[PDB]
Amino acid sequence: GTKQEKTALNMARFIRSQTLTLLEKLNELDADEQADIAESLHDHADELYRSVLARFG
Amino acid sequence: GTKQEKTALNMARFIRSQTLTLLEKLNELDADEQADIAESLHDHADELYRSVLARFG
Repeated sequence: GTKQEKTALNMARFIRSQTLTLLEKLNELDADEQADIAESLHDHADELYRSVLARFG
Repeated sequence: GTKQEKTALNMARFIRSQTLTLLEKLNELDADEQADIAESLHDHADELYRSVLARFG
């Protein structure tokens, strides 16, 4: 239903910003492999959020 | 330093469990494309956490 849909969109939005923050922390730490993986994680978090927005936005 | 490293590990652990929860919600909603993407997101969140654990664990 629309409230469950909105929970899921918000959580996708949230997760996308968390992964950006994690990217930033791993770059601040100069942890090169982990940063590269986190950067990919964030790109995928962004893909998920746009797709969830598209359907339930 | 070790406390910054531990912040980053915890946040990776957190993000991994959030993405599993998001996967579960999108499957509960029967939103097939978004679920497939979330499933991939979670696999990547798990890759990040293991790699961060490996380095800073």
